[PDB]
Amino acid sequence: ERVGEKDLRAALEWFRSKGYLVETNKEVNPDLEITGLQKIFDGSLPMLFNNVKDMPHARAITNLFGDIRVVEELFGWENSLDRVKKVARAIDHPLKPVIIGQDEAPVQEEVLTTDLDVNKWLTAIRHTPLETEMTIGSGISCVVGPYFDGGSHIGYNRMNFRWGNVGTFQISPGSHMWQVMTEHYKDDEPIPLTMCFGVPPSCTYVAGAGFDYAILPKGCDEIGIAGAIQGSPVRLVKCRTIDAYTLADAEYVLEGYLHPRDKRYETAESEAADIQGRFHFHPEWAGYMGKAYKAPTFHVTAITMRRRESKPIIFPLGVHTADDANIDTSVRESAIFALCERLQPGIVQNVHIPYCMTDWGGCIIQVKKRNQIEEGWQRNFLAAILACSQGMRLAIAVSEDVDIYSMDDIMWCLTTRVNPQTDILNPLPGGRGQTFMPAERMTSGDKQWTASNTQFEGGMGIDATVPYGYESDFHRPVYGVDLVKPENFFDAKDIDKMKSRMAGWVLSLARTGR
Amino acid sequence: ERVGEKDLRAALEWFRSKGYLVETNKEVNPDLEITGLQKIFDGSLPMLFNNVKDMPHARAITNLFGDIRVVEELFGWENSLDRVKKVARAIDHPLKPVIIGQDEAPVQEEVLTTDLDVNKWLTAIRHTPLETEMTIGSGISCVVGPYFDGGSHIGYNRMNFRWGNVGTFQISPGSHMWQVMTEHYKDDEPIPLTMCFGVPPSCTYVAGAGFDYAILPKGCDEIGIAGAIQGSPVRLVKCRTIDAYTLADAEYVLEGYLHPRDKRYETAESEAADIQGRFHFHPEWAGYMGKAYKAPTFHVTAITMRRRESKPIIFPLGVHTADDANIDTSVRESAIFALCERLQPGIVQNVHIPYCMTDWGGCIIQVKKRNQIEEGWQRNFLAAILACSQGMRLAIAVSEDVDIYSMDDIMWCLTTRVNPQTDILNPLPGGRGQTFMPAERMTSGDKQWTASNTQFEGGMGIDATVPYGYESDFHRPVYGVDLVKPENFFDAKDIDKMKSRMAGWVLSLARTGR
Ligand SMILES: CC(C)(COP(=O)(O)OP(=O)(O)OC[C@H]1O[C@@H](n2cnc3c(N)ncnc32)[C@H](O)[C@@H]1OP(=O)(O)O)[C@@H](O)C(=O)NCCC(=O)NCCSC(=O)c1ccccc1
Ligand SMILES: CC(C)(COP(=O)(O)OP(=O)(O)OC[C@H]1O[C@@H](n2cnc3c(N)ncnc32)[C@H](O)[C@@H]1OP(=O)(O)O)[C@@H](O)C(=O)NCCC(=O)NCCSC(=O)c1ccccc1
Ligand SMILES: [Ca+2]
Ligand SMILES: [Ca+2]
Ligand SMILES: [Fe+3]
Ligand SMILES: [Fe+3]
Ligand SMILES: [Fe+3]
Ligand SMILES: [Fe+3]
Ligand SMILES: [K+]
Ligand SMILES: [K+]
Repeated sequence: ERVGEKDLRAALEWFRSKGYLVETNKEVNPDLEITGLQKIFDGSLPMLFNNVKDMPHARAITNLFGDIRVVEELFGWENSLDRVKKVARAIDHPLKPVIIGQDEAPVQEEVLTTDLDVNKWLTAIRHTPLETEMTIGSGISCVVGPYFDGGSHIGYNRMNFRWGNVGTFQISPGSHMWQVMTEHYKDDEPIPLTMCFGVPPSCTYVAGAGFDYAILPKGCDEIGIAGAIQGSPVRLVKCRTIDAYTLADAEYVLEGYLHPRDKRYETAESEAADIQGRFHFHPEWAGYMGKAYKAPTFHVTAITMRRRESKPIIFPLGVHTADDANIDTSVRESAIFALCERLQPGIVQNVHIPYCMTDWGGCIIQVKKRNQIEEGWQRNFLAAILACSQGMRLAIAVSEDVDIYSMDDIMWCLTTRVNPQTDILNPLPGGRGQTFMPAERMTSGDKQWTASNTQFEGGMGIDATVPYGYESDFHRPVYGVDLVKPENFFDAKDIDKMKSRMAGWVLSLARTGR
Repeated sequence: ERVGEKDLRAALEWFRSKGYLVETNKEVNPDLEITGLQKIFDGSLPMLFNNVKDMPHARAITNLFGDIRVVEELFGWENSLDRVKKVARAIDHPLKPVIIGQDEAPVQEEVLTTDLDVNKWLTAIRHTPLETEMTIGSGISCVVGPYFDGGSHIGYNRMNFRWGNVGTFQISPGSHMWQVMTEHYKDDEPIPLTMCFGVPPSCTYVAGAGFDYAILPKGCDEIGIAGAIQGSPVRLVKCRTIDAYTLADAEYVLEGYLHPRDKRYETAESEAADIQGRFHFHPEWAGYMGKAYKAPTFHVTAITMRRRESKPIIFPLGVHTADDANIDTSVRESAIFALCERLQPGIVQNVHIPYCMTDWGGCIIQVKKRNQIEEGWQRNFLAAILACSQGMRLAIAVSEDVDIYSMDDIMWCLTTRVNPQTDILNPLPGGRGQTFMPAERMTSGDKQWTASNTQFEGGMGIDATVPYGYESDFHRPVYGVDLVKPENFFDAKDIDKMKSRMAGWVLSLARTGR
């Protein structure tokens, strides 16, 4: 039980071989140093901390998915478009996970069944100095089998263990865990599930997915999609205590039960005066400071991990980082692409969810109309995307002469290609939204800022595409950037001196010439 | 007549002293090489071409205003906010221009009164290979005195001299030249004006202004604003033939008359079949390929210039460059700031028109609400900006915790802070727009794409501001980027290796920590 063929340690070895690994040996605080160093180097190389404060048996990795280029190099993709198409193909073709014995799983070298103090072994962090609680935000849930209709689910859930071996368990309403909890709410037996830590990067990648249930409904095989992404099946193992399955190649696994009707407060102040949605609880995906709520409790029965002499790795990450944004929006991009290809194939060329929009709030699709009969399909695509995403606030459709990765080019399409009377779609006013957007706090009024009181404004679908047959009038003004060579006119020093000053939309426009 | 104290040559000497000047000696074509080399190095250092093809007496400068940092260093401003405030102050305090004699003006060393072939002396360029005509797009008009109500006007006008000494003269409807032409349309005497070339950079800066006539109405002193910007009065000189005044420190001056009722076609193909708004005429400010129209004719009576042995400099520039964008939108930014400060002072903090939006299509203002009584002033500001700009299509108001120079941060505010039911303003449907936007071609139908047939959709004012009293719920999630020092944990090599991979919104977020 010491090999994990494709896991976090092999990924660290590949990162060290490629030269992408930044590793230090100095003792780092989980309090306001890991997330601070992650935000200082946001969207960059992975950082490995060998020594963690008050965690003598644990290492810590961060910014693992921060640069999307090294992630695409890890999984063998050339660019983001190839990544989107390959992960859509992997969604439609899962690899069924294999079950190995309880003696070759590396996560079951040490099995703690007593003295269950989760905060002693797992590294809880604080993100900002405005917080009061150190929370565990590193684990993915793992529901395999009868509670997920014979499929499998992996996904992140934040936990605050402020009762020793009992901690809160934050569930987004509408998610797979919400659907499992809603089905088994009125039950006597609690839901058995495991929280896995230091998982293979494919499992992190698929655990980022969410609110894409027209493509990945309840009963799908998310671990199958992770196995299809890494190109080999993800190994499972039966738990020691509960009746479930874990990722065998993880670094830590918490086994236990979820009690849905046992709801407790996440912080001490919101418990002190009984108010959800007011007190600060570590910044959220929307790009604002989060709020503390009531949440069901996760009753840990066993802590299994690797050997503490091997120093198992945990992956703590801040929420408003490019790390967290890549983790969610990559597989959500390919799911949106899959839905638009299902509705009408051959029209959508590329789907991109930038860091700027949010995890769950926005997307940009790029359509190409081949004839007059395909005119109008972008409005079907925008309405279907906004309806099938639960609280996406802004979907933008652009034409094929646009750089989809530049927000300056998107703003140019918003300025020049949008009729404000006809091209703004508000499809579903009064539907379901995401309560973590404070624009829905503005609709709750003086009631409690919970999901029961918010009112969705309906989303915003912006059709910034060129009408068919008007491609000559909306033609983009390509210059002669390949008809002239600057090496004739200037030397190397003038050329790189002028090239060092360019940044952004000029860098996008100088490649394309438009 | 050989000194111009603040002019283009002194600016070139200062650029060479600062090391910002890139100069070559190889013979460059005005056909598809100058604009190509400008787009290859878009938004960068100035380029000086000593040898121009078929122009043995002329030098050519380009990308002079391409980097806004070297422009702010030239005029003595620290950042863009200081530039906006100082140019607003200079707008409210002009320096009256001085008139010097006809023998100390350096632009009147050589006075050609016969053999007036404008294309022989002035460099006409072609931008894209899709064009057929080589046009002159380097000169600014100069109307001083009785035709501009005792004030002065400077502004660019494109000209195509396809009749020897008679060329077209493109006037935007609504502009100062349009107001002068509209007042003197039914007159027998033509309007006398001069086209000045190679002007001081302050005159280029103020000549970029347009459609800001609540702040700079007809009868204002635009040359006074140029003198206030450079800090010394701009010298004028009486013309040799016509009854007007020119910029004395220019490099070339065309003297002549504008005939408003003598309208001719700009290209040969649109003249060949009598259609405005269809055939390609060198890309425009909207970011599309332009169209050819009918335009009044400029009848050149005299060409005055510097000594041809001194090789006078002309400034040809492509239209969809950061050069052209800085030239217009800088003074238009300060004019929008001045209007918002006039309506209610102390609320607008910063105004920015990025390259991405357009010259005349968009702006971003940044407001700060000090109390509850100032809530709602951003909607007055958006409506006033959209009404007083003639065809601005998209105005966005953001709060003060936003980086106004990052379009990713603006897109984040569009995703998270806009109610699509209440925060989208469409103030003036059916007003006046700009015909060069093809979104107004979509409203002309099968009539002619002219300004007489377009129908404005009304503009789009987006209130992406935080409501007052909800700053705690919309609080931005500042991390500890100054509580931890990366020099402790890593060496220099790991630090700059990680810093070299960051670009864009991560660069904006890693300074601020949010
Ligand atoms: C939505 C709840 C849970 C509603 O609680 P409250 O309003 O306080 O109301 P109650 O709790 O009292 O229950 C009401 C009554 O209805 C019943 N009933 C309830 N549920 C069920 C059910 N499932 N099934 C069946 N029935 C159910 C039940 O009978 C109950 O009555 P009892 O209990 O029997 O007396 C609220 O706590 C909340 O706002 N949570 C936060 C929402 C959120 O957005 N989390 C996002 C995290 S993602 C983010 O971290 C992230 C994302 C990406 C990257 C990074 C980060
Ligand atoms: C707007 C016009 C000029 C209208 O012409 P048409 O539709 O063909 O119609 P007509 O010409 O036949 O005249 C109609 C009748 O009305 C009368 N009348 C007319 N005018 C006046 C008057 N002023 N005053 C009084 N009356 C006037 C007159 O009586 C006339 O009848 P007649 O003539 O007596 O029989 C059109 O040619 C056009 O679309 N131009 C392009 C517009 C444009 O946007 N240019 C933008 C350039 S900026 C860009 O380059 C840039 C910006 C930043 C950076 C970089 C680059
Ligand atoms: Ca993404
Ligand atoms: Ca600008
Ligand atoms: Fe799931
Ligand atoms: Fe459109
Ligand atoms: Fe003017
Ligand atoms: Fe708002
Ligand atoms: K998931
Ligand atoms: K002007």
